[PDB]
Amino acid sequence: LSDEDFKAVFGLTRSAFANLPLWKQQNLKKEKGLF
Repeated sequence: LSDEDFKAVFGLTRSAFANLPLWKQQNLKKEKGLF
């Protein structure tokens, strides 16, 4: 996934996503249905 597309899906770019707590990342993954 391109960073822009990732930001489209999750709201944040991969780097900023990885910066987040793992439970929050997982929550986001499950929220958008994209792991």
